[PDB]
Parts: sequence; structure tokens; C-alpha cells
Amino acid sequence: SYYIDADLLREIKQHLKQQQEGLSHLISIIKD
Amino acid sequence: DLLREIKQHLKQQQEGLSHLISIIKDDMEDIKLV
Amino acid sequence: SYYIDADLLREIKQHLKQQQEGLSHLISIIK
Amino acid sequence: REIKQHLKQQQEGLSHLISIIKDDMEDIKLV
Repeated sequence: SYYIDADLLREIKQHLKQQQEGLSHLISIIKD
Repeated sequence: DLLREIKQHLKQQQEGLSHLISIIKDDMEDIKLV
Repeated sequence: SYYIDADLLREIKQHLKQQQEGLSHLISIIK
Repeated sequence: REIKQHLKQQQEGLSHLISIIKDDMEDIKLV
């Protein structure tokens, strides 16, 4: 089968966590 | 219904993002050594 | 030397593209 | 529309995300 370096999962998750915090802040804004 | 709409789309975006994060977390338990 | 199935990275990529489409939509809904 | 421009910030986020994934998918290993 075909494989890629797993370290990339780490990076992606980290960023998505931020992009997630951003959205929550964004919606909490308009809610305020 | 202008802010409602924006707000609704943001909630959907946030759902999709959470879904992707759960997919990644599941992937993170199928790592293989080579 | 640790790996994951390459298909799993493709799946992520498609979801990221969907996120992008939805994000460009909001931005366009202000336009 | 600091919101709009707050979204632009995020959409650029995904772009990086996607770009970095694309580069890694040029380095796939077959077993």
C-alpha cells in the first residue's frame, strides 16, 4: 500500500484547532 | 434574516471542521512503523 | 519512519477543499 | 467586516494547510 510521513497529521491538527478557535470567536462576536 | 444566515453558515463550517478533526484523531491511532 | 495510509491524506485534502468553498461563500455573502 | 477579513485570515490558513499537504503527497512511499 501507499504511505506518507505521519508527522503531517500533527501539523494539520494543530492548525485546525486554531482555525476552530477562530470560528468560535467569530460566531461569539455576532452573538454579542 | 441577514445575521441569522451568516451565523447559520458559520455553525455549519464549525461542524465540518469538527468532523475533520475527529477524522484526524481517528487516523492518529493507525500509524505504521516501517 | 512512521507513516499513515496515503489515502487518509487524500480524504483530509478533500475536506479542506470543502471548508475552503464554504469559507469563500460567507465572504461572498457579504459582497 | 473585520469578520469578512477575519474569514480571509482563515481561508489563507487552509491554503497553507493545503499547500503543505500537496508537497508531502509528492513524497509517497510504496510498500
